[PDB]
Amino acid sequence: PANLLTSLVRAHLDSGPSTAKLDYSKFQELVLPHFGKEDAGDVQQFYDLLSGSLEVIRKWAEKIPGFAELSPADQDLLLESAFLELFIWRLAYRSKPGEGKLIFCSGLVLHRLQCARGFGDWIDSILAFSRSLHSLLVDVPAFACLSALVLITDRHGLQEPRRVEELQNRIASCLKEHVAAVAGEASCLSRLLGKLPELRTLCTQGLQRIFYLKLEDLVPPPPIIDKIFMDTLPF
Repeated sequence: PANLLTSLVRAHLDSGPSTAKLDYSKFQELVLPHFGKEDAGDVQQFYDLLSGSLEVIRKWAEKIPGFAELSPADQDLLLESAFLELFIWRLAYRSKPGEGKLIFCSGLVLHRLQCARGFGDWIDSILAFSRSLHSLLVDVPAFACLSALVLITDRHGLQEPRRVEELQNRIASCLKEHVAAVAGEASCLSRLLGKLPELRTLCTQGLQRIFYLKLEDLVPPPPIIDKIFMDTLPF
C-alpha cells in the first residue's frame, strides 16, 4: 500500500551507509595542484567506484515488492539498463553538493577534485544535478519510490512489458498517494517525476565517458561494467 511504501523505504535505507558509518579517512578538504590529467590510478578508481554499487543495487532491487516476480531475463535487463542512472540518482541524493562532497554507498567520502580525473567533466554535471535535486527537498519516502521508478520502466527487449508497466503503476500511485498525504488530495508530483528524464540524459554523459576511457584504454573496464556498456548501446 502502504505496506508498499514501507517496504520501499526500508529497502532504500538498508542499501546505503549510516551516518555513523561514513569514512572520511581518504577525504581531502584542500586538494593539491596535480601535475598530470588522467592516469591509470584515476581510471581504476572510476571503475572501482561504479563496481562498488553493483551488488548493492541488485540487493535493493530484490527487495522491491513484485520485482522478483518479473521474469529473470526482465529483471536482469531492468538492472543493466538502469545501473548508471541508479548509481547517479542515489549518489546525487547521498552527496553534499554545497561542499563538493561525494558520498559513495560504501560510506567513502571524497571531495570533487579527488575523483574528477577519473570521472572527467561528468562529475560537474553530476554535482549540478545533485544541487538541483537537493533544492527540491525530496523526502525519503518519495525518493524511495522514485528510485524504484527509475528501475521499473519500459525498456526495449522486455519479455513481459505489461507486467513491468503494472508494477510501475503501482509504485507511481503509491508515490502520488504519499505526496498528497504530505500535501493532501500537479506542481510537486510533476516536479518529482520530471527529475527522471533529466537523470537519463545525465547518464548519456556516463556512457560517453566510458567510451572515451575504453578508447584510451589505460585500464580496461571490468567485465560487468563493460557488459552493461555494450548491452545498453542501442546500435
